[PDB]
Amino acid sequence: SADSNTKLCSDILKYLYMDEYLSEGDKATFEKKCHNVIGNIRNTFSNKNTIKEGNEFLMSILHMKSLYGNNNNNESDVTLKSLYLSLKGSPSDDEINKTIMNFVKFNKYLLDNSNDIKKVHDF
Repeated sequence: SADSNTKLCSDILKYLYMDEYLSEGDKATFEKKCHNVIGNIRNTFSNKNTIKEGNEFLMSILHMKSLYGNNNNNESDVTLKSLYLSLKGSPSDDEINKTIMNFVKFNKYLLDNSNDIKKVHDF
């Protein structure tokens, strides 16, 4: 598990792609702390009542990619579905596909300063 703990913290930073924004010491402060957290998060993400903790954390990985991560494209074999199935390893493919599409539309929902102002609601 601790080996898999070292897998994810590399896999998260490979997904974040924040390489110009973090320091070399920041990655050192990163790998120590996410080694502590994820071992708890894998426990809570299993019991399906307590899934809101992992639902925010997997959202928080995606949201840091949009703001600080370089969205210049650079396949790379690491997506949300790499990260989600690693935690969910601790459902059919469609439901996994839907929850990530739920996560993608929520990140677009958070960044609608230009969108929502021009929008006029007429349902």
